[PDB]
Order: sequence, then structure tokens, then C-alpha cells
Amino acid sequence: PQVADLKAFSKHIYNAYLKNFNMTKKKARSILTGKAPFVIHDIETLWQAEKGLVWKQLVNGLPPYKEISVHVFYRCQCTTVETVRELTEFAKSIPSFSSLFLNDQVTLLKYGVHEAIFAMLASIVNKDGLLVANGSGFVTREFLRSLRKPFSDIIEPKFEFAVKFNALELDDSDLALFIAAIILCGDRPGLMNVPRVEAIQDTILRALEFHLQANHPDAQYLFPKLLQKMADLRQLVTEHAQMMQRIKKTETETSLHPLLQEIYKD
Ligand SMILES: COc1ccc(-c2ccc(C(=O)N(Cc3ccccc3OCCCCCC(=O)O)C3CC3)cc2)cc1
Ligand SMILES: CCCCCCCO[C@@H]1O[C@H](CO)[C@@H](O)[C@H](O)[C@H]1O
Ligand SMILES: CCCCCCCO[C@@H]1O[C@H](CO)[C@@H](O)[C@H](O)[C@H]1O
Repeated sequence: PQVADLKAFSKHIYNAYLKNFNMTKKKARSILTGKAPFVIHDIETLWQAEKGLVWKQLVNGLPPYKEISVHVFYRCQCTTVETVRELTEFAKSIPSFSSLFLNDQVTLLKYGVHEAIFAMLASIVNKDGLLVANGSGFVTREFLRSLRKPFSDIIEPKFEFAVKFNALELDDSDLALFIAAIILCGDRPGLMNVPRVEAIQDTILRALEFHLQANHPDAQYLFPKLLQKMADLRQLVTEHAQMMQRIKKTETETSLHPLLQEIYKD
């Protein structure tokens, strides 16, 4: 009955995921494998993609142009802010999240969204680059490496994490629970009702462990492997925030979106 109740719980998380995220891993893998995106690998193709592809954020809305590396950074911010919106609606579609007081909801999103973003990023990434523009573009990792420091350096660690994470071969139904476990985390600073959040987290983790038993019957040590990735994501986000601090200190002409300012504020 423990296993039975959690299975319905997992299906509710999965449906929240499918209702709220713009691209599934199923979709992304089908594009990345040829099951075709315009390849952006230098300045000329970058400019042609701005001219030819359809962007959710219209270029004229971006902050005034500065240079190629910054422009890429502004497109990174666009997508991170948009994923915060999607992660917020995902969390609110989980009844036990929506039952928490709104200030605890904000506390959980503040400290969890980047961990979740970097985990879901793996879905659109392979060893050679990542999808952009709703899957209609592909930006090469070697191009992103070619950008000037500090912008190249804030990008490459996410590729390293992603390629390792994708070796575990999670599908969307696993990711739904994994992401819900990252957001419903009782460790976050300043949480008001810690025992309640810890209870929800524990339910999700038990749902996840049983989900992996059914969906991945032949995988060894997969649930522990994913608990370790959750710890790896915390360190990736610590390092990311440290790099953001250096961009705020040393790249004073680069704008940072106000919502991201509030996330890094503390
Ligand atoms: C026309 O030419 C283009 C060239 C590049 C791009 C582009 C757009 C989006 C993404 C992206 O999905 N990203 C960003 C991203 C991906 C990998 C590594 C790092 C990285 O962003 C680090 C900085 C993010 C700071 C903002 C913040 O901290 O929230 C996902 C994390 C959300 C990547 C590249 C678009 C057009
Ligand atoms: C939907 C967006 C989710 C992420 C929002 C980022 C949270 O920012 C925080 O908002 C609080 C006000 O509620 C302030 O008290 C904090 O000083 C501030 O850091
Ligand atoms: C000010 C510097 C920020 C420059 C980067 C551009 C931000 O992009 C978009 O900003 C909108 C306003 O909130 C969000 O609604 C969108 O989701 C987001 O995609």
C-alpha cells in the first residue's frame, strides 16, 4: 500500500510536468538524434539565427547590444527566467507545494530553481552542444567555449555535469520526481515550516525510489546515484553563484535581469 499510494502520487507529479514544461526530454532527444536544427557555431551563424529563427524573447526586448559574449549571456538569462516561470507553475501544480504558505513557496523556488534548471538542462544537451529556440537551433559547445572569459567559464561546467547525468538515461517520468525533490527540499535557508517540507520531500523520494524500481528494473545503484547528483547540483550552483558574483563585480556594463538579482540577492 505504501508502493501503491506513491504510484498515484508519481503520476500526479508527471502530469504537472507534462502540463508545464515547454520541451520534454523525449522531444529533445528526438531532435538531437535526428528522430533539423540550424547550427550556430560562429558569429555569422549567430547573426543568421537571430534573423531567421523564432525566439520566445524578441531580440528588440533584450538589453541594448554590447558584444557577442554578452549577447549570448542575455539569451542565457532569457531562458533561465523563462524556466523559472515554468518551474513555478510546475511546483504550484503539486498540491502539497501549493498548501505551503506563499513565503515558504518563494523560499523553496529561490534556492531550488537553479539546481532544477541545471538538471533539466541535461535533457537538451549532448556532448557537442545544446538546443535553443524551441529546438529549432543548436549551439555548439566549442562555440560557447570560444566566448571570452568570464562567459565561457560559466557555461562549460554545465556541459560536464549534463553529459554525466545523461549517462543515467532518466526519462521524463523520472525527471518529474527528481525535479520535484530538488524544489521540495527541507534544507533551504529561512524556511518557515521545515518539518512539513521535510515530510513532503521524503514522500517524493520514496515515490522516486519505487518509480525507479518499476521503470528501471535492471539498473544498479540508480537511486543512490541520483541522491549523489542532488548533492552535485548544490555544488554546481554554489560555483555558478560565485561566477555570477564575479560577473557583477567585473562586467559592470552587463545587465542582470531583476528576478535573477533577487535570487542572488542574499
Ligand atoms: C543566437 O545565438 C544564441 C546563442 C546561445 C543561446 C543560448 C540560449 C539559452 C541557453 C540555455 O538554455 N541555458 C543557459 C546555459 C546553458 C549551458 C550552460 C550555461 C548556461 O547559462 C549560464 C548563464 C546563465 C545566467 C543566468 C542565471 O544564472 O540564471 C540554460 C540554462 C538555461 C544557452 C544558450 C541562444 C542563442
Ligand atoms: C517566481 C520567482 C521565484 C524566485 C523568486 C526569488 C526570491 O526573491 C526573494 O523575494 C522575497 C520577497 O518575497 C524577498 O524577501 C527576498 O529578499 C528576495 O530574495
Ligand atoms: C534586464 C536584463 C535582463 C535581460 C535578459 C532578458 C530577460 O528575458 C525575458 O524577460 C521577461 C521579463 O520578466 C520574462 O518574462 C521572460 O520570461 C524572459 O525570457
